[PDB]
Amino acid sequence: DKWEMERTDITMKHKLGGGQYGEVYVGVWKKYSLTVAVKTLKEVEEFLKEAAVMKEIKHPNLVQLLGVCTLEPPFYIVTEYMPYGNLLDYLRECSREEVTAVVLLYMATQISSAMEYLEKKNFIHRDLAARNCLVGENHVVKVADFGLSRLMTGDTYTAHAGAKFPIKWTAPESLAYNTFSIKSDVWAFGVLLWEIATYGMSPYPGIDLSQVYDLLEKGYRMEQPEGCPPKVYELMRACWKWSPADRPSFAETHQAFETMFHDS
Ligand SMILES: Cc1nc(Nc2ncc(C(=O)Nc3c(C)cccc3Cl)s2)cc(N2CCN(CCO)CC2)n1
Ligand SMILES: [Zn+2]
Repeated sequence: DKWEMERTDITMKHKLGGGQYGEVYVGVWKKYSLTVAVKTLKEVEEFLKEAAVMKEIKHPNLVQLLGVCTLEPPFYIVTEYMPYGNLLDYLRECSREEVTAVVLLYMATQISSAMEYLEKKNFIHRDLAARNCLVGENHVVKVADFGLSRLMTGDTYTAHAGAKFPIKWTAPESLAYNTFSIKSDVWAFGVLLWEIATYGMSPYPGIDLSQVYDLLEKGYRMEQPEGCPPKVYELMRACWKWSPADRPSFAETHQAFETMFHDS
């Protein structure tokens, strides 16, 4: 676009995460001594859809695009580099004396502020999870993995038939009828919050995948994690209302966390 770069501006240092689809590297942009992350693929417009969505989004809590290389293979997307990796591994491995309750709360305020931004732009993410969040210094958390993100035309996006999703993060109307909406991102946010409050447990632990929809339909929701405040649990419960209209908006979610945050 106007976001092209010459391949030779960047030195690929080491690999961070390979794919069945494609791989991820850390590199240096010589011309500024800046560390960047570089995503790539081989044997286009899918990989590119992610590029196109990140062009349009500019919020301090969404991993920022720095450029692209998309006239010749290998094709590159380049972004700022998050030094402490994905949020899930960060939670599982941190010092709990260093990440307190108040840090966990801060992390959630950041995420709700990125989604507040994206809801107003009418983008859906479609893969909210703690594995798809990235961490930086000072406990900056940034939302990432935008490869299923889409600008919606109205209020619902329907994915193709035959399309399979991570069950424990996906809203029931999405599992039943394949319908995504901002409200289905709300649900996954809920599930993300519980991953945070538990320092990185797996959702529905010890429940067969095959039973989740049904359990849900008959009323079951995950329980309050140990140490999690009532109001944060009630918020996380509102995210899981069976009816998408009944769930909160990301404005409201953001409002509730900023408020809790300032009151500590
Ligand atoms: C897998 C991984 N990513 C890291 N940082 C990233 N920054 C930006 C990344 C990225 O994916 N951006 C991006 C997005 C969001 C969309 C399209 C295209 C692109 Cl390019 S990935 C750090 C890291 N860690 C290795 C383990 N170490 C543990 C010690 O704490 C520390 C570092 N591992
Ligand atoms: Zn707000």
